[PDB]
Amino acid sequence: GFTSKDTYLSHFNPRDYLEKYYKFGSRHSAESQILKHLLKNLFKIFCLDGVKGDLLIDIGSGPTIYQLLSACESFKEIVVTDYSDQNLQELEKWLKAAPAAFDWSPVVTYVCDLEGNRVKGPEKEEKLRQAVKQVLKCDVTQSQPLGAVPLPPADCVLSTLCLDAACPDLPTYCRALRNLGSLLKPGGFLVIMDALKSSYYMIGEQKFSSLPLGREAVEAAVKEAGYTIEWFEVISQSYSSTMANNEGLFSLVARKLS
Ligand SMILES: Nc1ncnc2c1ncn2[C@@H]1O[C@H](CSCC[C@H](N)C(=O)O)[C@@H](O)[C@H]1O
Ligand SMILES: NC1=NCCc2ccccc21
Repeated sequence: GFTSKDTYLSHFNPRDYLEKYYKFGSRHSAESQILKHLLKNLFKIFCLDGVKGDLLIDIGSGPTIYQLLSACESFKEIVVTDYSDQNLQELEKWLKAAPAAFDWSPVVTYVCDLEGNRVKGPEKEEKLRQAVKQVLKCDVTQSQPLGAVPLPPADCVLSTLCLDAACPDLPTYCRALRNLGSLLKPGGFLVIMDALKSSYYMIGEQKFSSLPLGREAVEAAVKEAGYTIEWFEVISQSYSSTMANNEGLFSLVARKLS
């Protein structure tokens, strides 16, 4: 009763996802209100709080880079990961500054604004491109998410809008949190942002299953998985009716218990 893993390889259109959720158009859409809030939290986590280190692993990056714009100010290296090779190719297109890459300029500008206008768009983009060295395949459902590929234990593991889409049930969800912890150094940071109580999301006519969790189930799973929560925020803002049936989104910062 849940989207098969292999559907992500074939039917998740990276460009269409970017057009539908991250175009950041002139009209005050629900998608843009969500994106602005996620950016505020990411700015607060990486620039205001002490979330820093040599390595940050982004889990289930999809074709997006918005979740890394503040992070590149605090981590020497950022490793981007996704189950879809098609998604990693779209990421790589932006990373190499190709002309057919997605235009992130209204999002890049917004981040520079948030950060105190210390830098401009081109300088911001360059710091991120220099931070990303590895573009890897990952599967959160596996005990070794990065498979046979080795990495030093991360200082931080970030995952935006991935676990609800990747986990068919609550046992898999708690298991995936434990699997992300195996990529984390003891006492390392876990940053998760996702939808609340969503049973699906859409990319045009293409439907994708989502695990509908309430904030209590998310908190319980993080505790069961061996983390300690530092903060937890719920926003009431949901996606447009045509996109998903969520009841807001959550953001949390936790630490791996040694
Ligand atoms: N088992 C799995 N392991 C890892 N990534 C998975 C996965 N199942 C789905 N995904 C990925 O999870 C993503 C959900 S969309 C979220 C994309 C991006 N992080 C953002 O914030 O918009 C897709 O890129 C999909 O390919
Ligand atoms: N992974 C997602 N990407 C787009 C928005 C969304 C809404 C609800 C559940 C999942 C998602």
